[PDB]
Amino acid sequence: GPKFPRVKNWELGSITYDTLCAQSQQDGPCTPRRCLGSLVLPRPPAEQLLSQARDFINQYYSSIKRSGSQAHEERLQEVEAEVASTGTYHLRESELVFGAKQAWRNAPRCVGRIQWGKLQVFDARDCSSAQEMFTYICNHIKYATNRGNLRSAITVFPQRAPGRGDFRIWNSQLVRYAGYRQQDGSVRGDPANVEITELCIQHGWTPGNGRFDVLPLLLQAPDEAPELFVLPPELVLEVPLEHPTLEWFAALGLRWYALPAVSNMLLEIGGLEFSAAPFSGWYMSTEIGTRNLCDPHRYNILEDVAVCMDLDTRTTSSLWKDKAAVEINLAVLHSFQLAKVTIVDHHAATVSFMKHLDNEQKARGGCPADWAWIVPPISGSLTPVFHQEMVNYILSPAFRYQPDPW
Amino acid sequence: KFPRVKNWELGSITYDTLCAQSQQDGPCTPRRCLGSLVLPRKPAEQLLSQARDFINQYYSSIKRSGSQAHEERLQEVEAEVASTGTYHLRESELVFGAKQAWRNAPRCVGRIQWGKLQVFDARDCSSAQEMFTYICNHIKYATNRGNLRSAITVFPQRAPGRGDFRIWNSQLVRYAGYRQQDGSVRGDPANVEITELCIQHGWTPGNGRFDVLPLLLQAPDEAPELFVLPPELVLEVPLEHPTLEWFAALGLRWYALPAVSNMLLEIGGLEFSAAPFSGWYMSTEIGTRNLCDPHRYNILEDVAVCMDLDTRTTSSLWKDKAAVEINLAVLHSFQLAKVTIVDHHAATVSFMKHLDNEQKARGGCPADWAWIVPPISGSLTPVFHQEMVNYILSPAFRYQPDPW
Ligand code: HEM
Ligand code: HEM
Ligand SMILES: N#Cc1ccc(CCNCc2ccc3ccc(N)nc3c2)cc1
Ligand SMILES: N#Cc1ccc(CCNCc2ccc3ccc(N)nc3c2)cc1
Ligand SMILES: C[C@H](O)[C@H](O)[C@H]1CNc2nc(N)[nH]c(=O)c2N1
Ligand SMILES: C[C@H](O)[C@H](O)[C@H]1CNc2nc(N)[nH]c(=O)c2N1
Ligand SMILES: [Zn+2]
Repeated sequence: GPKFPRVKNWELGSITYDTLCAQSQQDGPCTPRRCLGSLVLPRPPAEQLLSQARDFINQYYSSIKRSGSQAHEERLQEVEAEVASTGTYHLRESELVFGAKQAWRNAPRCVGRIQWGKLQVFDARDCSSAQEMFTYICNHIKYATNRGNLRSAITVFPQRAPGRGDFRIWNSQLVRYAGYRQQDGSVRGDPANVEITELCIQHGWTPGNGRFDVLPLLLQAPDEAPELFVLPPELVLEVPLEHPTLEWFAALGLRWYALPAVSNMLLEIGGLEFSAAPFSGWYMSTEIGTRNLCDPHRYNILEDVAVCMDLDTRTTSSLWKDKAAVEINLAVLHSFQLAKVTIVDHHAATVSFMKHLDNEQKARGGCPADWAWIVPPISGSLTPVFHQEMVNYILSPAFRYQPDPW
Repeated sequence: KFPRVKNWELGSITYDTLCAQSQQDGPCTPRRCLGSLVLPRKPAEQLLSQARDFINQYYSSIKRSGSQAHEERLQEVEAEVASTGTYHLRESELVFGAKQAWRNAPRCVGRIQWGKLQVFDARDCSSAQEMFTYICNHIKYATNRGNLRSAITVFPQRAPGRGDFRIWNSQLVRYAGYRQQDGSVRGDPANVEITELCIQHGWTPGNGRFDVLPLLLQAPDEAPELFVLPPELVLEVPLEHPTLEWFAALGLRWYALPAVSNMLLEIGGLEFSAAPFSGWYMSTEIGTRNLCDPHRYNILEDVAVCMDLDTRTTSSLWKDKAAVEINLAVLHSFQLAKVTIVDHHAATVSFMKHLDNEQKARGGCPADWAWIVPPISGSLTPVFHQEMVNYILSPAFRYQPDPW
């Protein structure tokens, strides 16, 4: 009937339609000929900018119920005149707040979006040095960590400016363990971070040799080389991993940090580009227990734990991988709880995201969602989102990926 | 144009150029991706074009392209469509087509096996009774006392203005789902509609959780007929856990033969509306989906209580623990009963190998990531970390409306 994507939940039998997708301005990677949905990273003119700026201003006035108003039309003339003279324009404070929240809300790969309204936005568009970026970041970490009672936050630094260098945080997260390529070809620490480790070295960091060494920050102010800042340890809250009944698990000496703070994503709002705008939430347990600790190309501790558990690792059909993986996820949850550090398991998360989808069905007529990223990397069909069809598309405001500064 | 496909565990990159041979639209557009939808939303030069292409494929497959036999076959097909609006396949072509359809199936994790498929031509079938006989033979062959073998039986093609040969059942072996009026369901809830159709067509129902249904076979433009499968034809495996002696007491069992019977087989424009095929199970299908899915037998909590776990909360991963033991139970049981089965680790490991064979052979391989990654332990398998391109090649298995 409706000229919109019919969406089905196969557990409950319920149908919805997505009308929100009709608001999408940007093409994704798919075509009638092939679906490229499983690719991680698939491949201004004042006219262009203005149309984006206008669209965002309309989104904004809509959210405060003043679409059509004198303040709405005036704001548009203001933005247009601003672009007409400077090539760019600037956002008001509450516009930046609404956009930051809307970029999160629009993020198709994020299962934590039920929280999208509770996002603390720190304005740091006054920042003029790399030392200043460090203070803001430290403040963010302090506020967001909150002694283990975690709080979603983002800190926004100056936007891209015509003929001027970006503000860039070089690291992909604010907190990252070092990756040390060994002489025997192997890697000590986190293999994910070999390149950022070597970059920190080339820039004069005296490197450690642990499995869990916190990297310094490489902060870059416009038209200047990156400077190096070492985070004070007490600011970086960590959780030692023990298991609730496997007494030896604590002896493995594994740990993870409390705060997931992504720092290399571009925040786009109304055609304005914020190249440095780190944000943080809290972890879902499988991020640590499954991806970071058990990916072959990460810590890859699955065999280790499996041996300690005395499993038959010579054969797939023992499900020793599945067994070990559970106990690692359980230990992540148990330790974070014990340490009173905010964390959510993948059942509780996906349940909360089903409620999110229902909220947005009413609120906006749909929700852009990446099924491959929303389903957890363990126990997939045991969570309710596995049985939920999803429609994926790009809305703006948006968190976008951006090429590495070097 | 050509997609860059990356494996994120190994850093390896391929380029799918096989996709450029796709003549059929998928659900996606540049504006929104609809990859997660389970089903699709909804002259004679057309048929002749698909007909030539397939013939072209066939004669290339046997390295005999441009030959006299190739040229003659094209004229035969062309002459037959011109005169009758349709044509027929030679058995050898059919064998080829059916294999290519399996090979092209983007959702199938078991395609390493594609070239090894026993094809039964049943296009000379003319009644429900004959359909039944062909089905019994397929089951006997394919089951092979537990050493499962992959077979397809192909019934007569659809014809303009005539009913289709159909098997109403989705699989040749389904368990009855009896709707107890108190909301609940006894048996497999996935099979409520089909179980009702059977009773209204005169089947005497049971009152059990694992009651094998009869088949409803329909010869064209006739009411479907009811056929009970001889109990000895339906091989089944009682489930017991290797260390939890209390598991067998749950009275759990599953059948050995996964035979899908409601998909349409399309080869060279011709359509085969009844072409049940079968292989062997991947353990997670039974252990995770069929037994643990909420809208199926839904045994997770039950098992979890007998393991004395904390149902009170999610953070205890009781669901994940119970599921792992259920999957273990299934693998153990089947291996103990000497019935063919593949775990999700072995299966995805062979699929990787398959993608590689395919990359060398055709320059790509259509794969549905959401369907290739198993329902548990996703990232613990190599296919999770592999990018995939999805598209529609022909010959192809398709979905089709239920014939009622
Ligand atoms: C509040 C608790 C949160 C939870 C539990 C959560 C959970 C997750 C998880 C598990 C992922 C998958 C990422 C991966 O596997 O690499 C994700 C993705 C994402 N999250 Fe959230 N998130 C939270 C908060 C936030 C916040 C505050 C923001 C920004 C304002 C945000 C923005 C995003 C974006 C843009 C992605 C896409 C990842 C990418 O494309 O690289 N999330 N989230
Ligand atoms: C030999 C062992 C085989 C294994 C282990 C296997 C495995 C699987 C699995 C696990 C699925 C996912 C199904 C689901 O979860 O609903 C699937 C799908 C599929 N398989 Fe295979 N398969 C095998 C043989 C075959 C054969 C012989 C054929 C046909 C000739 C075939 C054709 C298909 C098709 C068309 C799908 C798509 C399912 C759908 O969308 O309904 N497979 N396979
Ligand atoms: N190249 C590359 C490449 C590598 C990893 C990713 C995924 C990184 N996502 C990390 C991420 C981002 C935001 C998050 C928000 C909350 C949370 N708990 N985890 C979060 C995790 C994408 C591209
Ligand atoms: N409507 C609907 C609808 C519901 C479920 C499915 C999935 C059916 N696929 C089952 C299936 C198909 C082929 C298989 C081949 C081998 C195997 N071991 N299992 C197999 C299982 C499709 C459409
Ligand atoms: C190849 C595949 O697209 C890739 O590994 C994806 C799959 N799903 C994911 N899902 C989440 N949440 N995070 C990820 O990094 C990925 N990676
Ligand atoms: C909506 C979602 O795509 C749907 O549940 C899919 C996901 N992946 C699947 N994968 C397999 N193998 N079988 C399935 O039925 C499904 N279901
Ligand atoms: Zn797509």
